[PDB]
Amino acid sequence: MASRILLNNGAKMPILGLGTWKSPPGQVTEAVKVAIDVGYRHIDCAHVYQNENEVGVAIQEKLREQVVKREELFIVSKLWCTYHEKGLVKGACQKTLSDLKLDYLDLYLIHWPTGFKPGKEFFPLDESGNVVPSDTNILDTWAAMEELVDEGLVKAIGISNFNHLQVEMILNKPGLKYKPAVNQIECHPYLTQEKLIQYCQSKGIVVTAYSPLGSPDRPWAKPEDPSLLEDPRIKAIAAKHNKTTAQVLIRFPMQRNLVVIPKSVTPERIAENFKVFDFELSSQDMTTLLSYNRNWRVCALLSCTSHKDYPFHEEF
Ligand SMILES: NC(=O)c1ccc[n+]([C@@H]2O[C@H](COP(=O)([O-])OP(=O)(O)OC[C@H]3O[C@@H](n4cnc5c(N)ncnc54)[C@H](OP(=O)(O)O)[C@@H]3O)[C@@H](O)[C@H]2O)c1
Repeated sequence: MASRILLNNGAKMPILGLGTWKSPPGQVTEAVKVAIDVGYRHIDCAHVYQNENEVGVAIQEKLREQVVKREELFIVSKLWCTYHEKGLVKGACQKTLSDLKLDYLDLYLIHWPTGFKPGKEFFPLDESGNVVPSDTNILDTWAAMEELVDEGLVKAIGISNFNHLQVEMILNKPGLKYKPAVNQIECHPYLTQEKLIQYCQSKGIVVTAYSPLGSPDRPWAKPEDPSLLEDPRIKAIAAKHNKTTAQVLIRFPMQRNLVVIPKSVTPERIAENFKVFDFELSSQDMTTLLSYNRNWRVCALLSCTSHKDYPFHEEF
């Protein structure tokens, strides 16, 4: 298992990164410091997470300490839905750069294909409770992303939560200048994503798997829902390999040529989650894990199903 995957912009991306959604602002600085100390070189961020300043404090301190050099880090962030207008994209990127206290991002993603009305609210609502869309299309937002590469603000651009028709729409864009480097999508044994992964990989787009542990801290979790970390079938594979269930869940996407971004703010788990370069799942283990697919999503953007660009009505 090599530590980095080559992107279609010519740069290498670490296959294991630290997620930061829901990492409390008073804990995430130490989490990122610990992560860098124990080997992580890739941090997955987003403006909508509201903690980029605190992530940035950690990055800056570890650079100052010379634990790592900037060239060795791979920092990812994402353009929120209220910034899809072409004229808002640069400033959104620059706010993230300023908060993360970086001069460039390694990768900047369109967070979702759905654009929303700009303004202070991340989910602007009409009086009837619906999320108000923007009229800016997926292709115009991509052209604005391309400009960021040409201005030196970002080394790579990509997409997130795009279905294959939406990926295809970008690939088929008239005058396309840069292909997406990455599509970051939810992926785990209950949402195995075979069709969309194969499509993206066939086009040279690297896939990053989010919520690889099934996001047991997601805000909308119910009692009722399936639980990867507690699934006896997965626990048995882990026991066979003398690893934790989380370590199996992280190794699984790695062996599919995916990047994976487990989140933790717990120092012991941050270290555990990195210790996934010391064992191999068999092909039979891999097929067995794939067999658990349920089409179950942590992140279904349920408030936005009427949006024209909602991604999850299409089969993939
Ligand atoms: N592009 C998108 O739209 C999108 C959407 C969702 C997620 N993401 C990205 O993907 C990252 C990961 O997904 P996620 O945050 O939804 O969930 P996740 O990584 O699947 O699960 C995180 C949860 O698992 C716990 N955990 C971590 N390591 C563990 C271990 N070894 N043993 C037991 N429990 C463990 C964490 O607890 P503690 O933190 O308390 O240790 C936290 O409650 C996000 O943080 C974000 O960076 C992106």
